[PDB]
Amino acid sequence: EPKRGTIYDRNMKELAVSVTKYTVWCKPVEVEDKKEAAEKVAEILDEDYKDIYALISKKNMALVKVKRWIDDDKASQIRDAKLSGIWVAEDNQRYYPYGNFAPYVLGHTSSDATGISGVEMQYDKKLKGKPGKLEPVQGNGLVLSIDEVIQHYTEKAVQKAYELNNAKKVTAIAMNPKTGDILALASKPDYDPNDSRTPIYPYYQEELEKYNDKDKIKGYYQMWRNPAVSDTYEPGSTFKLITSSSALEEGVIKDGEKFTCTGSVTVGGRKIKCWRHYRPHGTQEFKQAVQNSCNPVFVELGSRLGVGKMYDYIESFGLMDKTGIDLPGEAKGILYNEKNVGPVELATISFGQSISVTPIQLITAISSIANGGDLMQPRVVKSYTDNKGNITETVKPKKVRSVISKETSKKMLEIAESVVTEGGGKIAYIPGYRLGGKTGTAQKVIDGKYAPGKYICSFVGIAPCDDPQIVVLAIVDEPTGVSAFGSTTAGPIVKEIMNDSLKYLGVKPVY
Amino acid sequence: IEPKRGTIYDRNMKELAVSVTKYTVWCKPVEVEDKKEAAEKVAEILDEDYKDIYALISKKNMALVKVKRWIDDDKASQIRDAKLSGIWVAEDNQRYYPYGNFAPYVLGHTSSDATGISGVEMQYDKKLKGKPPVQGNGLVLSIDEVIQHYTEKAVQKAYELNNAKKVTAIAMNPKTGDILALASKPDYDPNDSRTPIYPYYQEELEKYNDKDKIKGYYQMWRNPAVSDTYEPGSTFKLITSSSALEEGVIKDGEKFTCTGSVTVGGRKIKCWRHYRPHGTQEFKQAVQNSCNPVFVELGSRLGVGKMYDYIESFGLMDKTGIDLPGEAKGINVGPVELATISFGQSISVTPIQLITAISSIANGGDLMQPRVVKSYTDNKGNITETVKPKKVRSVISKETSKKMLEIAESVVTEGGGKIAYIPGYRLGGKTGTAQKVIDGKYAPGKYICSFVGIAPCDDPQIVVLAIVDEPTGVSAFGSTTAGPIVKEIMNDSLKYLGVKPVY
Ligand SMILES: *C(=O)[C@@H](NC(=O)[C@H](N)c1ccccc1)[C@@H]1N[C@@H](C(=O)O)C(C)(C)S1
Ligand SMILES: *C(=O)[C@@H](NC(=O)[C@H](N)c1ccccc1)[C@@H]1N[C@@H](C(=O)O)C(C)(C)S1
Ligand SMILES: [Zn+2]
Ligand SMILES: [Zn+2]
Repeated sequence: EPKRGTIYDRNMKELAVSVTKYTVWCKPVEVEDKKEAAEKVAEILDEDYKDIYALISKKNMALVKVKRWIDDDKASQIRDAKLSGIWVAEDNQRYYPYGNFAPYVLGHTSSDATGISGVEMQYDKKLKGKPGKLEPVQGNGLVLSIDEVIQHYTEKAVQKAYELNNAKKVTAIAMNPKTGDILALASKPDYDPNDSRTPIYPYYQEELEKYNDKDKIKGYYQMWRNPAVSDTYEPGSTFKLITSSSALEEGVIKDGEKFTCTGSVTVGGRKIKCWRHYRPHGTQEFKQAVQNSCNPVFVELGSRLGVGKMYDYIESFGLMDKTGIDLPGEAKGILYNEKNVGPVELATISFGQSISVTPIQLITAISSIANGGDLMQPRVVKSYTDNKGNITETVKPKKVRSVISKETSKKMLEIAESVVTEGGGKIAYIPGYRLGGKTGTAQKVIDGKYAPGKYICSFVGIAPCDDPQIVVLAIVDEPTGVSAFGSTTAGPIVKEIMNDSLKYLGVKPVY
Repeated sequence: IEPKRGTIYDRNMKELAVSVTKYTVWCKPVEVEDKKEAAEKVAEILDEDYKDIYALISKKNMALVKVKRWIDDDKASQIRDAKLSGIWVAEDNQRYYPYGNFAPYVLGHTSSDATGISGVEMQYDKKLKGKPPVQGNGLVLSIDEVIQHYTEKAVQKAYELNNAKKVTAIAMNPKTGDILALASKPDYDPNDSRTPIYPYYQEELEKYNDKDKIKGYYQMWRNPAVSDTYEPGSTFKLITSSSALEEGVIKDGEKFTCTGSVTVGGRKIKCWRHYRPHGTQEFKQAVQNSCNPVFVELGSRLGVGKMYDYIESFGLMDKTGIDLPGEAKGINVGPVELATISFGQSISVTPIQLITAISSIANGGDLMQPRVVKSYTDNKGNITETVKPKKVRSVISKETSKKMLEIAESVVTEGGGKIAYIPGYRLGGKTGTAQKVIDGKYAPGKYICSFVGIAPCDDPQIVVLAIVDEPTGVSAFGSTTAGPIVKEIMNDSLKYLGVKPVY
C-alpha cells in the first residue's frame, strides 16, 4: 500500500500525512499462554491487562488487530518479546496532526486508504501513491486555501457559540472574496478524522444508537455530511443584501426616495408585518431601511423588480445552481418554479423566506458584492505538490460572471458598513476595521413546513468594506434557551472571527 | 525656441520617447490695439471662456503672456492668418511616449522646460538636449519592447492576482549586462507624470498637502529596481554556494544530513522544514530542498573573512553603476550572523545588485556593469557609437559557473523551482521568501517573495528576477507568487529570442 500525498494548509503546515507505523496482530489459537502474552503485550503497549486479554481470547476470529499504529520503540519490544501468535506488521497511518480540526474540509479514508469524504475523496486520484510489490512511491500532495490559524479562530468561535446557544448545529465559512478561496470552514458538532467511526459529540453518540449494526454506515454518513455544502436553509434577512443589490442595479430606487413603514403591507390578502410593526419605522431613506431590516420596504423593492428580474438576479448570484466547490455532495438550494410564483411567495423571497440555499451559495453570492460585482468559483485546493513538498501547479481564480456593476457594489459596501455602524449589526462593530454585513432570523423549515420555536440565525460580515479581504458567514441552527436573533447568536461569531483574522492578516486599522 | 530632445529608441529602433513640434499662442499686451475684439476671435478659435483670454491679453504689467500652450497646426496658421499686432504663434516641442504607461522606470520624463527629471531622460539629459533649433542626439536602449511587453504583462497579472504592495521584474542579458526589460507595478504614465493611474498612488498623493506634493511625486517616480533595498532570502544561496564551490570547501559526492536543525554555537539554527527533516542529501539536493543547515555548514567552512570577500566581489556591497538615477548604495554578531547571512537574511540588496550577481554566475563567472543604453544616434536616427560590454571582474571560475548552472537547472527540474519548469527550455533558478525589514524591524504577515530564473542553463541568454512585495490574501512563497512571473517571461522571451527547444 503506497503512502497518500500530504495535504498542506496555505503556509505548508501538514494537515494530513501518511506515516509508516506498526500494528500488533494476534492469531488466538497460536497463543500458548494467553494470560502471559496479554500481560507482556499490555505492559509494552501501556494498556489494561483485561482489555488486551479480551482481544487475544476472542473466539471464532482467526486474526485479531490488537492495536493499530504503535511507534517503532514499542513495536521492537513486541518483536523481541518472541511471543507465539503475536506479531507486529508495517501499517501506513493516515494521520491528521491537528486532530479534531477542519474535518468537513479534509475528510478521511477507509481502512484501505481510499478517500471517502472531503478533500481525501474529491482528490483521491491526485493523492493516491504508486504501489510496490513483493518500493512504493508516495502520492502527489495538495496545498489548501485554508489557513490553519483562521481555521482555529473559526473552530473556536463556532465551538463557543454551539455551547452557549445549546444549538443543533453551528457553521461558519471564511472566504477571500477576491479569489473565492475558502480560508476556513467549521461546523459543530463534527468528528475526528483520526477516528472517523468514534463519535466525540453526544449529539452523534445519541444519533448512532437510533441505527442497528447493518445500518450504522447511514449514521456515519450523517456525521460526515458537510453542512456548509450539503445542507439547505432559508437565509432570512441576509438575502436583503441580494434584494438591495438587484434593486440598485435595476435603478428602481429614485435618489433621495423616502419609504414609509406603517408596520405592515398587504399582499395576496395576507399582512406581511415589519419586525417592529408595534412601533413603525415611518419615513426611511433606503440606507436606513436596510439598517432597520424593514420588511415592507423589501416587499416594495421585490414588487418593483417583479418575479422575472428577481429570479434573474437569484440565478445570476449563483443561488439556483451548485457553486462547483471542490468538495463532495454539494446541494443547489430549493426555489419555487418561477412561473408558479404568486404575490405572497414573491414578497417573502424579497426578505429571504420561501427560498432555500446552502451556506456556500450564500457566502459566494455575498462575496461577489464585496468583489466589485464579480462572482467567483469557490475552492479549497489552491496548489498541487510532488511527494517532496515542491509546488508543481497553482490554480487561477475563476470569475464566473459580473452580477452587478462596480458602482452598485461600492454603494452596497457603503450600505453594509452602515448596518454595523448605525443599524442591526452594531453588536459586530470593531473600531478601525470597517466591518459591514447583515443579520437574519428565519423560522426553520423541517419536512417543508415551519415548526414552532425553531429558528436559524445568521450573520454575514465583510471587512474592510473600503477594500474587502474577508467575508464570514455564521449560522446558528436552532438555538435553545437564548435570545434567538442573528445579531445576538451569530453576530459575536462573525465579530470574533473577523477580529482575530484581520489582525492575523495584518489589515491596517483606520479610525 | 527650446530645441527638440533626442529620440529614445528600443533596441529594434521603435520610438519610446520623441519630441513633437506643437505651437504656443503668445501675446505682447501693449500692442493688442483692439483688446476685447481681438480676444473674442482667439476665444472661439482656441474655444476659450471669452473671459480667460481677455484677462490674459489685458495684463497691465507683463511684456509677454502665454495665451495657450501646445495647440495644433490648423489653429497655428489660423492665428498667423488673423495677423493681430500683439498676438502670434511660435513652435513649442512636446515630449510624447508612444507606448504610454510602458517602461516608465527606465524612460523617466521631463519638466515643462524639456529637462529630464527621472530615468534615462535625466541620466542622459546632456546627450539628449538639442542645440539652441537643432534636435539633440538620440539613444538606443538595451530594452527590447517585445520582452518589455511580456514583462509588464506578467508583472501586472501578478500585481492583481497577489493583491501586492508592488511587483518588480528585471530581464538581463548575462553575457553583456544589457537590461532587456525593467517593469514595476504600480507605476505611472510619463505622458502625464503627476496624474496617478493606480489606486495605490491615488491614495499616497492625497496624504500630502498641495504645498508638499513633491515628496509624493518623487515616491511615485522612484524606480524600485535600482533604489529599493530588500532581504533576498534563499536566492542568496546561489552566492553562498558559488563561493563554497570556488573555495573548494565542498568534497566530491559529500553527503549532508538534515535532522531539522544544526548547532552553530550554543544557539541552534533550525531548518525551515524541521517537521519532516530532509535526511541525507547530495549538495545538489540541499539546494533543491533549500536546506538551511547545509548553507550554515558551508558558511562556517568559508569563515567571515572569505564570505564577506565573495559578497563584495559579487558587487553586493557597492552600487552596480547602472546608468539610471538614484541608485541605492545599501546597508557584528560573530558566527551567528555568518550563519544567517549564508541564506540571505540580515543582508539587504537592490534588485539590480542581485540580478547582476546571479548574471555573473550565468556568464562563466564574469560580473558585468549593467546598462540600459546600448547605442547613441544622431538627430536623424543613424547609430554613431555602440557602448561596449564592460566586464568588472571574474568572481568565480568557468568550472564553478558550470557546476552552479547544473544545480540551478536541478532546482527547477527536481526541487523548489518546479512551478517554473518549461519542457525543452532548461530553466534554472532559486526561490526566496523573507520577512519584510521596515526601518530595521521584521513585521507580521509581511513577506517579500522572489524567484530568479536563468535560461537556457547550458548557454544562458536571459536572467529574470521577479519580486512580489507583500502579497495579500494568498500563500506567501517565492514559488507560487514569483515563480509564475518568471515562467511567463521565460516562455514568451525564449521563443522570441529564437532559443531552440532541446527534448
Ligand atoms: C430577516 O431575517 C427579518 N426576519 C423576520 O422578519 C422573521 N419573520 C422574524 C423572526 C424573529 C422575530 C421577528 C421576525 C428581519 N431581520 C431580523 C434580524 O435581522 O435579526 C429581525 C428579527 C430584525 S426581522
Ligand atoms: C530562503 O528564502 C528560506 N526562507 C526562510 O527561511 C524564511 N524565514 C521562511 C519563510 C516562510 C516559511 C518558512 C521560512 C527557504 N527558501 C524558501 C523558498 O524557497 O521559498 C522556503 C519557504 C522553502 S524556506
Ligand atoms: Zn419597518
Ligand atoms: Zn533541511
